[PDB]
Amino acid sequence: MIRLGYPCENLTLGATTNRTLRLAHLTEERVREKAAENLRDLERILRFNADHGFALFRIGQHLIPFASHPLFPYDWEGAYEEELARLGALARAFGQRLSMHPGQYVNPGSPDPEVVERSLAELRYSARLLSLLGAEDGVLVLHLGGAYGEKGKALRRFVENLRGEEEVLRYLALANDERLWNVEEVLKAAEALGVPVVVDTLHHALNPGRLPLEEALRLAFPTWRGRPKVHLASQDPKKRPGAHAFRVTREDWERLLSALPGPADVMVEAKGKEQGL
Ligand SMILES: [Mn+2]
Repeated sequence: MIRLGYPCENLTLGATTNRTLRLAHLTEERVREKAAENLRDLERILRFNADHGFALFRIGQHLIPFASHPLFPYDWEGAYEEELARLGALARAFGQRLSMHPGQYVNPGSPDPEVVERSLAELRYSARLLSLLGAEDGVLVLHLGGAYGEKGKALRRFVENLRGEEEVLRYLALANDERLWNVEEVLKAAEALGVPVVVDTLHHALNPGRLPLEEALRLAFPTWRGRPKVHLASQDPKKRPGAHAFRVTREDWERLLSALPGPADVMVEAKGKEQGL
């Protein structure tokens, strides 16, 4: 019924795919060694996953640090395509489903054309990565971002700025957030782009609209060609709304298992990573 994943890094291993460096500082030799370390860790994680009933993994945005920066000092595709092909072969052989989640500052709906172009650059880098790994069912998950002023107009820019981007749209899926965009609203944008919807259970609890969870899932699921993807997290009882708990509580698991209208791939977003169950 369920396949599990966790994002970016692994705690028992001390493996992470998300090492970066300060911009100061972005020179070929510095980035090469950070990428190398990241890529080595991607393998340790895939291999670990194969032996631990994990089928899903989110690669960190920083896999190749600053890979979409206008001053990235070399051809990272040329540099890493062979090793990325190799890591992708392992993933497939291991039945692993890879995904990526661009940062808070990735917003193609921004009024600022300079923030749009840099956002599309991060997205294009991310999608190319998935292609270099040969991840057919790879997903690229995106929140709809700030309603700068107000939404609707922000939504329209978002759709226009993404509709040309073929390679990104091959992987793109959209997620609901705790603030501006509920599932209903996201379904509308996704349908406009012809991409699927990732329901984020904690965000949905925080910002439900008028759909109950079971209702949000039952609408979101048909949007997937393959098997639908879900985000599961629990509210940290001491921290601000939306902040992720170290471990998904048993109640939150059951609320999700009850609401499922079919099989799903669940990405567990807990601070505890592979221990977050
Ligand atoms: Mn969240």
